[PDB]
Amino acid sequence: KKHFCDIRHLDDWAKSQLIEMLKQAAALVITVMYTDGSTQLGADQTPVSSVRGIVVLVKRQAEGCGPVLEGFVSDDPCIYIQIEHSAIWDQEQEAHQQFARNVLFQTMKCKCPVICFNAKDFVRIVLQFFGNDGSWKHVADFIGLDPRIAAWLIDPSDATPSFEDLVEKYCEKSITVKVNSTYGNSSRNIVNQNVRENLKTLYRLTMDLCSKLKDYGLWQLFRTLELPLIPILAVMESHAIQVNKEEMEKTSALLGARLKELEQEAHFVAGERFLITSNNQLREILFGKLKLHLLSQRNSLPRTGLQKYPSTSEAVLNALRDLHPLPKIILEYRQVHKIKSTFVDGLLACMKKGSISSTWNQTGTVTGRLSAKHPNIQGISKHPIQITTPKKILTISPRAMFVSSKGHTFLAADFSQIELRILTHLSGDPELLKLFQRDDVFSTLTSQWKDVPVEQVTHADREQTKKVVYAVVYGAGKERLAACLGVPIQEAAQFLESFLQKYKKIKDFARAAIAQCHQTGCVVSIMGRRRPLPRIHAHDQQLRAQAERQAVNFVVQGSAADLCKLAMIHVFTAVAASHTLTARLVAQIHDELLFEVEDPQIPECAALVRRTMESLEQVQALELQLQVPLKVSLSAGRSWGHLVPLQ
DNA sequence: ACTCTGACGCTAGG
DNA sequence: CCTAGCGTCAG
Repeated sequence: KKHFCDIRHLDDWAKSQLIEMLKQAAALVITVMYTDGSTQLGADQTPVSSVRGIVVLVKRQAEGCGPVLEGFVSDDPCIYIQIEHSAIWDQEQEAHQQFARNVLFQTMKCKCPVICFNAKDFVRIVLQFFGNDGSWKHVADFIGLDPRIAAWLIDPSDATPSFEDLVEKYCEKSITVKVNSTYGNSSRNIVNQNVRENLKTLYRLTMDLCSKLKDYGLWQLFRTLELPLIPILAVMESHAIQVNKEEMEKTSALLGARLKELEQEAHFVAGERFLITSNNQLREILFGKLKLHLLSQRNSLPRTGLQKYPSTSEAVLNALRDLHPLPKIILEYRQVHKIKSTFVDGLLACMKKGSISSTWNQTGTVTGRLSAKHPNIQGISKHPIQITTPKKILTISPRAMFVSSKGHTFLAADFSQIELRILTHLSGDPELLKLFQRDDVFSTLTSQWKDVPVEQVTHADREQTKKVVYAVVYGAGKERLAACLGVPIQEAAQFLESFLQKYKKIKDFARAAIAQCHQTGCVVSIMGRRRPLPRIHAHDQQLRAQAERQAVNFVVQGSAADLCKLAMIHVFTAVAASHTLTARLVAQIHDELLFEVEDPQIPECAALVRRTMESLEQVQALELQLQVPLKVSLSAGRSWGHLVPLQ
């Protein structure tokens, strides 16, 4: 009515008054309206249509004086800002765009609370709307209150609740919302009225969720760590990483050829034509037909079976690699198929315009880690794999596909052995704490443990030490460890308990974490992220033990996640305030930050990055203090696959 | 013919 | 331990 305004049609004095209102507002409540018109308020999770505009409820008083008559608007008014392009571009569109950008920037820099249901989407839309006028540094300081993220911090198990869900759950009480109205199942007036009402309700819900966050002790985490990350993710989604289409296209062909060769060999040695991609048929061949479990390697496999017959898993197959020529073939086939199918064919399916951009999910996991999708840049092969060309030696690197846009170079910052250091901090183990006080830590760990001083003793042990380290880090077991490393259950158990009896504190830390869980009913990371595990109270001992394992794992994994997010935020903030530095965060591989930076700026930024990241050891606030320093490894290069170390 | 869905399995990243 | 993504297969 008078509560809904198109800012294009405001008189200019009213435009000025509007800007002043946005400056003096108590709270801003924002949702994105699509062409339906639907909203971020549900229940559709991904809009099949595109963005029409942004609706902003301007609250002149926040629930948690004196009358004002503005006269061009009522109290409290909803303003509408058109994002969508028109059919014809001209000067008037330029003008409209100018005022719109001014308003949206006022939304970005305002001193009041800004509540948006999905904040990253909104920030991204605004970021693309600014275009030329603005850079990513404009939105760096934006803090939206995202109720979804709050509800995620409370109950991490459910990643994607709708708005109507959250209202029912955390809103007290009896509030009904109609979020489903669109043009064509109803009028505008209905859509708009419901938008206003639902925006008010959104404010209510957000405030409730904030207080609950304060109750559960999650507030400082929410504000300090989760919220400042939103514009960072939005910026990463607003930038595309160039990739080679030509190269992939070829390689795909090559890998296809090799795959057929391998399929032919497999059918040859198996003694029949089966489905090379079917694990069931291979399961029947290896075991029902060739009967290899029964043969020399009996009980090498997990049991005579996991059930009747063992699995086709790489452990089982590696146990059989001497018995028959098939397992090796299946393995190489799996490797090549993985690379081609996912790292090339799928990466070709993602790209637009010589480049790809991953979608980031903050509420994605229960450990507090980020997840990346379509394509998952966190799951890209680290080590280049070698194949024998069909028709010389052929080398293939998936990470070599991602190249910087000259003139720019990639700058990668890795947290060295961060899980182990977090574990040291938590356990407070004397020997591990002695270990870090610089040069190739895992080797020195291998020596200190094995009491063998070999300068760089066996690489295989370097791998064994790592494998048992992670066997205990993600806890725990004799069986699973055994599966990782190629040795029998007893040997794995002895390796494990040797390690745990060399460092006593770790067992004590684990026991303490389990004790905490059962007591509270959840477990807590360093910065206060909580992982509820009700099955810790379960009478079933398998469930109980599983909950214990999860409890032990979440402390380490979640703490590492906290530190990575913190580093992300601190570096982003550090760069965002520079006269000079253009370095842009491109992606985060969990413990590795990947930047694209201007070629000349390399020494200046690499300084800033390492300085910023290493100082994360001591920070207030929160009362964060680490028992062990954080070593940061820097590298640079024109391609992601090839990065030459720096300093 | 065609496309979905959901249970199950493997492997890469950490 | 926990992700994304690629497979089969039956309905």
